[PDB]
Amino acid sequence: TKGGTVKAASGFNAMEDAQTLRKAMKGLGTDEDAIISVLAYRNTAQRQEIRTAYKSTIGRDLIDDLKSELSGNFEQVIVGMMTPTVLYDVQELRRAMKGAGTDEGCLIEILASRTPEEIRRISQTYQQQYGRSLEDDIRSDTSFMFQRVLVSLSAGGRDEGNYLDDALVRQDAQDLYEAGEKKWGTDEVKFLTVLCSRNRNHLLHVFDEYKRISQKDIEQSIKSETSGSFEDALLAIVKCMRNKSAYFAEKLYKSMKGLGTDDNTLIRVMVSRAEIDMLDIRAHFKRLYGKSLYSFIKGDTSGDYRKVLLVLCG
Ligand SMILES: [Ca+2]
Repeated sequence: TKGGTVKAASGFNAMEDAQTLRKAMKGLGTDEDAIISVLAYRNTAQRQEIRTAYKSTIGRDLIDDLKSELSGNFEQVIVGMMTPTVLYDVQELRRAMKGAGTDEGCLIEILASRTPEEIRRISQTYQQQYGRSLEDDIRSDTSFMFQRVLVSLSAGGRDEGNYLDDALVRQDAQDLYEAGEKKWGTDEVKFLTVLCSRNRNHLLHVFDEYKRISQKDIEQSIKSETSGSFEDALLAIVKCMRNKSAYFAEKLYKSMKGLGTDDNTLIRVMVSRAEIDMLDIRAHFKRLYGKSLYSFIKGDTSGDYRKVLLVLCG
């Protein structure tokens, strides 16, 4: 509805930007403000043109220079901003799975929120970059019903388009109701099949019908009937089908509220959504939590890290 905070700059000069960035980094010390004033006011495509211009105008490599000059969370945001869109998702997935230990929250967030077309691009880029299957890595790094959900999302077999069959809607809702009657533990395969196979229009109709027949939101039933990462994956699917901007508002809230900060999630959401739907995310955040997103970031971060996140917020 409202769209991104970061837009293409109108008077963009890639050579001038390269000069500005080199001046900011040349010699002892850094003008971090100058780096933000350029990069946070260009879109991801424009940033790639600056990388090309920096090689031809400065005789140096921009990402290499920024990695050398910057540290910590600030470095992570800036390098992430500089990364092509699809590759950034690819790299986040790889980081989530590399070594023993698995960032399951990252896997859920990307695989439930991207469209099947985006997931296909991510899957192909991952394969090209690493010589590894995305699906095979997911299979190794997750288990049981959670694994099945993530493999399905990554394999891109969900029905597409918006064809609406009322009889099938009714059947799917009835099947989910029946799965909730069990005296023994839900029928988890049915949640898997419905939530991973059906098109969005169909699912929105199933959610409505499910509330009509059960008197509960499907989210409430998911929370009562399932647990662990599987529960989290099913909720993320439902939330992203209903309104992805709201889902991301919740993720930002969770990343900052309470004891500790999940900087990896904060950074990834702010970088990956700034150009897409940040104004909508802001609106939902305010409706949900009665505070501005800006003020959360302001109150929970500091330094140049805070400064760049606040520009990405608008
Ligand atoms: Ca320097």
